[PDB]
Amino acid sequence: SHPVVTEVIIPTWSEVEVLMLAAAVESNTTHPVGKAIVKAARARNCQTMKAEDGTFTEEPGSGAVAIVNNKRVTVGTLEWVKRHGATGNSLLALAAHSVVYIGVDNTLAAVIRFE
Ligand SMILES: [N+]
Repeated sequence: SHPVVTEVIIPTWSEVEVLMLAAAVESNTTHPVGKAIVKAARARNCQTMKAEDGTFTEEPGSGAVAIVNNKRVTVGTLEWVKRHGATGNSLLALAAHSVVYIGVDNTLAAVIRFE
């Protein structure tokens, strides 16, 4: 019903950094999963990372991407983040079992689980 971030799994970026990078991509989304990332990532005490103007790109049902502080940050299916250059990690998927995957440049950075 109401998606909430429950777990951030990391295989370098911390759990909170992954949330903040993904939220920068997802900042203006109306999609409930993206809004859940944004909510979880709010940090009133931090200099908010922002996507570069005009770089947000999305293919509905597959994922989104933007440049955040000079990094290509992807948020979406495993196929989406691999297509954008991340190398796979079978353990990350197994550790996770909705879910989204996070790529940062050529790195598969994280998986986020929602309940
Ligand atoms: N970061």
